[PDB]
Amino acid sequence: SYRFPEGFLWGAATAAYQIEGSSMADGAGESIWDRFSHTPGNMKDGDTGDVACDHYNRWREDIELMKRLNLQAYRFSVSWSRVIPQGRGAINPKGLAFYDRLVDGLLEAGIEPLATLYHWDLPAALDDRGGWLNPDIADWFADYGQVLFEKFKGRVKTWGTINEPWCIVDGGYLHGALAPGHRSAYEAVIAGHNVLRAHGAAVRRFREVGEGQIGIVLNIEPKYPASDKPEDEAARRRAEAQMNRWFLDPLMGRGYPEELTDVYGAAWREFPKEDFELIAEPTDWMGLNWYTRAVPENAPDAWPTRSRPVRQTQHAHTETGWEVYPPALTDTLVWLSEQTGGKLPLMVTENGSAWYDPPHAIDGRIHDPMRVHYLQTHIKALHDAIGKGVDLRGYMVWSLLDNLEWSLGYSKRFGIVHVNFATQERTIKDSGLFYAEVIKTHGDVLN
Amino acid sequence: RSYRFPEGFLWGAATAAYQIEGSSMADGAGESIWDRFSHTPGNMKDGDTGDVACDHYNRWREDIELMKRLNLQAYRFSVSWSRVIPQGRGAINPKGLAFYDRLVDGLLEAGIEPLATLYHWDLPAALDDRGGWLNPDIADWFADYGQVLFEKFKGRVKTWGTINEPWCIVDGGYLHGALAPGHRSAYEAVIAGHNVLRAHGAAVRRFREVGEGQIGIVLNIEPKYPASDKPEDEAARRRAEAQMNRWFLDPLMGRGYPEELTDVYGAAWREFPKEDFELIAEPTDWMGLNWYTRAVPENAPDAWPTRSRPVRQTQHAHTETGWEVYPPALTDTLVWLSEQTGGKLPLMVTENGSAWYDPPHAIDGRIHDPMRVHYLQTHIKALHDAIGKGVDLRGYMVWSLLDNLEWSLGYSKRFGIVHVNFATQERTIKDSGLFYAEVIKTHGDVLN
Amino acid sequence: RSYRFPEGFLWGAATAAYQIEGSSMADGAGESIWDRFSHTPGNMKDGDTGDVACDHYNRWREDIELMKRLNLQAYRFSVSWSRVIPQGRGAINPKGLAFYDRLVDGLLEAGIEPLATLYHWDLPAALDDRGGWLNPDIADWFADYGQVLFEKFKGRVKTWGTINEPWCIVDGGYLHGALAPGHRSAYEAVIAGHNVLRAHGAAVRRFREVGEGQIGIVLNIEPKYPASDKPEDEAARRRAEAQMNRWFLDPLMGRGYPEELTDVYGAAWREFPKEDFELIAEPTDWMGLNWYTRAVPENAPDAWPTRSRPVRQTQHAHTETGWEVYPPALTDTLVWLSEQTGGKLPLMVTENGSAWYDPPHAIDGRIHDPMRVHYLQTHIKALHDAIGKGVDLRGYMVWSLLDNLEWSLGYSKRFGIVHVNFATQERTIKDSGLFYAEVIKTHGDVLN
Amino acid sequence: SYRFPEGFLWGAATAAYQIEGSSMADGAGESIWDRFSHTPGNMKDGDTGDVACDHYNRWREDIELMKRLNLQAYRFSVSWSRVIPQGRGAINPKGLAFYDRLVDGLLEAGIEPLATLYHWDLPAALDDRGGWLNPDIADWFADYGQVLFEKFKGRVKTWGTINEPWCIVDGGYLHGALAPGHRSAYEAVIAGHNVLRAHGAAVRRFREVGEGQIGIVLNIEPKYPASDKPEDEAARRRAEAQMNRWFLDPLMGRGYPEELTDVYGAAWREFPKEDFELIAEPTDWMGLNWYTRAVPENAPDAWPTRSRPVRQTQHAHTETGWEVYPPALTDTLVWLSEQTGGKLPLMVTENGSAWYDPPHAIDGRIHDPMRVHYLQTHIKALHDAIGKGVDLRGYMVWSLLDNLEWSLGYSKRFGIVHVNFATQERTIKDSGLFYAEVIKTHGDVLN
Ligand SMILES: OC[C@H]1O[C@@H](O)[C@H](O)[C@@H](O)[C@@H]1O
Ligand SMILES: OC[C@H]1O[C@@H](O)[C@H](O)[C@@H](O)[C@@H]1O
Ligand SMILES: OC[C@H]1O[C@@H](O)[C@H](O)[C@@H](O)[C@@H]1O
Ligand SMILES: OC[C@H]1O[C@@H](O)[C@H](O)[C@@H](O)[C@@H]1O
Repeated sequence: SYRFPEGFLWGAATAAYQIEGSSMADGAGESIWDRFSHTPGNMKDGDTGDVACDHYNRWREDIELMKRLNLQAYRFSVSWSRVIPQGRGAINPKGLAFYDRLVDGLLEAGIEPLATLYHWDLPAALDDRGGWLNPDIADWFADYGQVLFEKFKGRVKTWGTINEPWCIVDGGYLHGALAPGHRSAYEAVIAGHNVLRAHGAAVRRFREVGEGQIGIVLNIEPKYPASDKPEDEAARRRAEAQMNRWFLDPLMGRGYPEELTDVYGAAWREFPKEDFELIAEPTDWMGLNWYTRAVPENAPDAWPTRSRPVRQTQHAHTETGWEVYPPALTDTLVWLSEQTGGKLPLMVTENGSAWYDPPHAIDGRIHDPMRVHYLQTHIKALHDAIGKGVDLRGYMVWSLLDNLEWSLGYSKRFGIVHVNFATQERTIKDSGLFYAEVIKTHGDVLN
Repeated sequence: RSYRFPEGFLWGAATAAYQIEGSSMADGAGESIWDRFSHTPGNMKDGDTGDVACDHYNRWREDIELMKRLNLQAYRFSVSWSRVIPQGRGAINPKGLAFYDRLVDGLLEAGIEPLATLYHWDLPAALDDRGGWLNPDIADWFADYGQVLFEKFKGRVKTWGTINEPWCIVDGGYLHGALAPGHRSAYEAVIAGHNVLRAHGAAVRRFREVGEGQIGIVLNIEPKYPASDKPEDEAARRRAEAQMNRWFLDPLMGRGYPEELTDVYGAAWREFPKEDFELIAEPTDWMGLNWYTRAVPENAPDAWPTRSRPVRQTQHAHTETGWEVYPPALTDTLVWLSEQTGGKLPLMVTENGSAWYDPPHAIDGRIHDPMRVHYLQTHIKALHDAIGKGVDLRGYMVWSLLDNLEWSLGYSKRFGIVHVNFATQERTIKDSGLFYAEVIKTHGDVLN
Repeated sequence: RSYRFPEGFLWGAATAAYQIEGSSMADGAGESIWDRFSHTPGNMKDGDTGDVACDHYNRWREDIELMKRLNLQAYRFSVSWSRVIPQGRGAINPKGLAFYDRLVDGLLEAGIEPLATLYHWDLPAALDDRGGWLNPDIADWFADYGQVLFEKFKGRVKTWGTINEPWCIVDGGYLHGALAPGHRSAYEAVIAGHNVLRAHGAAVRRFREVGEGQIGIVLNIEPKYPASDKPEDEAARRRAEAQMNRWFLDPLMGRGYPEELTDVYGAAWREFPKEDFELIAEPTDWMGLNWYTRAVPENAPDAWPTRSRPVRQTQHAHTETGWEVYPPALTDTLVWLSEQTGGKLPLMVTENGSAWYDPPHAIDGRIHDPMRVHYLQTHIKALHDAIGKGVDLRGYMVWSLLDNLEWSLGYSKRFGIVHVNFATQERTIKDSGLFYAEVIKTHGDVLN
Repeated sequence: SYRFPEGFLWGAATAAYQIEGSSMADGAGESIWDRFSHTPGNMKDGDTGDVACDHYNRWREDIELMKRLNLQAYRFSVSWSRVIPQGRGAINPKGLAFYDRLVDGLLEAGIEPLATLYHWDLPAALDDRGGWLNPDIADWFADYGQVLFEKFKGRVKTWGTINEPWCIVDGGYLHGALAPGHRSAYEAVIAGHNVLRAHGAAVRRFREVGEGQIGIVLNIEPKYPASDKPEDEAARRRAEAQMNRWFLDPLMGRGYPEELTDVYGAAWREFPKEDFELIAEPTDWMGLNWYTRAVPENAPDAWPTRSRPVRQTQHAHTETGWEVYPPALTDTLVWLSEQTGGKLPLMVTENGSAWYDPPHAIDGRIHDPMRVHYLQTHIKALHDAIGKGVDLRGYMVWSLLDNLEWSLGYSKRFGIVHVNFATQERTIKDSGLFYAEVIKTHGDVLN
């Protein structure tokens, strides 16, 4: 049987810059992605988030779609620069009003709104003050958090602080593939620390003025052994430490992983103890974003982890080049349960896959059998995790809509709903239809 | 008998924001609990308010020139919380902060050491509406406020006081209701005292994180002497001593709350979580003593809540506030304090002075206050005596630089070494200020 | 002259939690502001407290049997917020809720309609430490508390009161400090009044979302009659009337705040955001009137803050609380109220009664209170007169079922139609109770 | 600091039947404990007071022991049956001669003799006349008192009348665990009343023929709240009334506690006014016997107070099952000071603890660290009480010797001097050594 526990929450997820469009509309400020996406060479095919899914204007239709998919929850992000154009100071009434209407529309539809404070779109005005390199950001973020905490008190009960610190730092400051496009280990170390601090500050502020549950959202990519060679095991631990333990360990009060000292070398720093007290501020829940695993081997020229993944040719790969391997989800869920002591309620805040779909519907249909396969096998893997005692409270499919996959542009479709970006026409994919059955039957359809 | 003071011993004078500044609603400044309290009938003598006071907000330059004439090496002042952060939390008021920026730059330019106090009784009304010192979150609020100053005046203001006289704040503000916010409750008093201590600790920690220099609290102490050899009177003495002098000092030294408080506050007394005391005992760099007089408590079964009352010591002179003049008790207190802090904590007398009657205007360009002069020389000599007994005393601040608003007692109580004509805002240096200027210049040698 | 009352007209009696229950911190129950207030010396007459009161928490079954002997069709009571939610927010106290569960089931079993009041002056102290009625969040806090009750007693308690007498709460608790929490401030009074109204609105909305039945607020009104033809006396009358009778009623009816308040509170008066008034005017199903007397105000320039004072009406009897006995003013008030509510809102007299001297013990099994009997008969007749004049009046509750704690005036003021011997907790039905029982039985015909 | 007031008297206490032995020797009459202890089932292990500490023969050795301990006072009781064999009538010359020798020996040693008239050993001939149920005992006792008052005039200056009325009545008449082994509430009420009357009569007689100071000795066991349940507070007040206020209140002229009407029900009685005038005869001092506190909860089947103590597992317990909790001593002293108006000089006539000791010394030593701990903490608690204005004039350790703990036999050792009951060998315990140091330094050893 695959019936899920009582109260288990099924939903789907999005992010502001990836779907909203209208980036400068109605008072909204400039974000780092406004700058980044309009700089030549940064984005595939020169794609930008200027229009995206036009969600800012078509959110009502999108909610009708959520209802057709039988969604019980919708996880979304709030654009900081849309709400506070300069990052600090005067609030933008219309910008806040958008999310106000959105949340009311969701509650009317019977859909639980899951809000994320930061999904990679820092206000440019704050980037001009150093962004995540400026320790004061811990306060800025907190204040920003407060604006929402008070505005949606009693309506938004489940809060995420930061979405994937590792992507923000590794993509934004270490390798520069993401906004703000810096490439520096020194900056990567500092930015990671201040992201954690910002999370802690926001949680404290939430304790003072908020109502409900708050937590961080981490992505994890489990690193499997390439061989029994010791240099490869050392490589595996470097990669695992840099990607999976960098943020989790200090969040659990265990400090930074020792291996980071080797990974970042002269760029590594010692931080004040009270910083770690702030960072480990107790949370109510944790989100896991999960897609795949990796099999790292030693790679002396790979900066900075000196490791590289070994291609697992025995399995299918997504268009983002990610191995399809459902058991590794179960394992990860087990592992995380151990790291949090079984004491912290967990939720899969993102899971999904990118495969090729045509740019238009084919007489009113999009047939994506591999996305369907991914969905069913990984959800079964969730059931396996719950059977092993992991406290899993919910599952959010990434993503509700085909959207802007950041620097990879619109070429990577993660949606269970197809978006024709020429016409903004939405078409429910076979995967969405199937997910609607999984929700409807509460998992029994997998039988 | 020589009376030259140690090298580097700092001479100065002290004030507080609401008592001298005026312009309480000016340039974005928020409403404080004293704006409300002073504008409620019956609370203040003669209906006096801090609306104008010494008009210091406008006349600070003149006041600095006066500091120069007095040869002051230090000026101890407080920052109005609501002037800088009108709602207590949130948005900063640029002009309000700019005032203190101007003041500090002006002091440093004059060669005067600025000694800043974060809290001198003027809580933002917006925070009082959220429970004030009864709300534990105030510990955080204060810290944030502290941070704003710590960063703004980093490298300029090196000596920081967190809270000025927790006992006056709580006993006056929450226990008996003679001071803002005018509550009268033992239940509220214990909680308020606890959260005042917590706020101090939080501020010291925040200072360790973001600040530069030395930080400490300022306590008032009124030594309790035996009225008789009767045992109920000694029990009374220890109750009064516990409620006034040990309530805050003991947990600050990591010694927990005085046991006698359980008897003083009875059912209103509470046990608090262990980590609170860890926060409260956060190590400081220095401590300020506010000292004026002693008391001689006797048993008084109907006196709530300490069941004690002072015996009038008619053998000695008394001030306009009714405080006995008795300099040896200063020396004793300093010694006592040195012992309570283990001799390891550098001390400074952050307030000492006396109130006597002065006319409302100068008399041919003069104010003759021989009793204030007497108080001054005898108590400064007492400081020297304390130093000779091994007390690590680093400085002395006269209360006060200016005749000002003595809170609920209004303008009727003059503590200034500089006379203020409140009709014309004209300043006239008193004989006491004059003498003090000579004490500073001779570094104490004038007393010989 | 017949005095038969309308079909379905509901006869009952009323109490309040802190005034009768005792066991105030028992079985998990939290500390309330009255726990603190009553145990501070000087606040209560003879040092009386609500620690024991009528011991109703333990003797509620006996009291129900007493209700049955009086032929009561309804019992109006309040729920102690801190008994049900000890910290005001957060965890529910199962035993505390279980008490009211048993009480309500017992009432329904006896055929007696339970009329429940959410707030009768006993705020949890933990919420007072967060600013109490000065903190806007209380509107939410109250709502959540309301929900707990609405759902627990869904289908059992069909008639709900939100707030009992906003004016006594604010004027007594925040303006003059005669009631808990004992603040004295016009600034605080204005803010507190606004937040009480907001809390009422929030509770009504929450009731619409999760509740079942009819909900409304309970106002006290003291009609102000002319003292003379002097225009300053009429201005005085209008000030007093605005501050006491129109302050809350007008915004509840969507008319905004009385203009005269701008004059009454001066610099303490504030403008509030427009949406607050949308919240305050949330449509209700019924309204309660608490009524005892009238006043005849004259100009009094030194009377803070209404600058008015009542003229003693020596031509009429006065109760032991010093209130004039004048039944026609009840009729007038009801008519007035009917006019202010457009005749559209069902009204109920939720409190009416009188305090006269009774001995502390029964005298051969009896308590003879002919003046209380007189008050009862004349004012009930006045109710009938009011109905004849078109007031949509659905019921009448005698204050009070039991001799109880008259707050700051202690046990010295007996309002009961049932005598309580506070030495022994023995109940004895007074002559007034006997007469009221006959009034209910004959549905008014005894008045013929 | 812990220096005690000048003239503060340090000593130790015993009781006749618990240490003397030779109970019917040298003309001595039969006491109720002679009968009770020789009836099967009454005493643990069948222990009796036939030998005990053989003090009747070894008192000189015991005085040398007092001197080694630096005792300034020795509190002891006189066996009524040893002095007046039939309780009334002829005096027994030898029996009185023993206490004469003892008192002279003590005064010779510089030790202040503190004499107790009655310590639970009523003459059997008087028990056959109804004992404490016969009102005439008030007179009998007076006569007995007179015999001592006149014999030791000028030598014994501090007199106790009755030792612990509550134990006598509750143990002897209510529950029957002590001699004379009655179990009756009716009898308990009557006996309590006549004990109080006997005290008064003895005080009057002392006024007529005696010299010095006279007073009663009460045991108090302060009752603390078990919960916020009202039935438990009613329980607390019942227990408090029956144990702590039953005797103190009429002694202070306040009549009997109202709660007794509830406790004893139909067995409760109203007594003549003049009885209460006799009972309240002004005294010169009062003794407090103190050991522990109790935390009573409601217990409907517990006769007659319908209360029972709740085990306080957070604290140490003695071998008698008594919680170790020194602050309750301080509180009690204050309470007593208040009940007596602060005008009546108080003395702790008994305080101590029972812990396991081996039956023989090792090596010529007894290491009793918990008894030492009890000693230091409770003496410190006395100091705390003095600091709060309580007029406390002295402290007597129970007990000088390991002895017969009545019905619990010799299994409960209270001595600061160990007694090997096989050999009558005395060994001063570590507690005795420490106490000797406390006396010598007048408290300075505590700091
Ligand atoms: O890369 C695919 C997805 O990865 C997730 O971890 C990020 O949160 C999304 O913003 C992104 O679209
Ligand atoms: O109350 C008398 C004076 O002494 C101290 O308590 C305060 O610091 C002064 O501001 C106050 O005016
Ligand atoms: O002031 C007398 C009475 O006023 C009423 O309106 C309140 O509801 C009662 O609690 C109070 O006893
Ligand atoms: O129970 C231990 C001790 O208790 C005391 O109160 C009695 O007076 C002693 O005789 C007894 O040995």
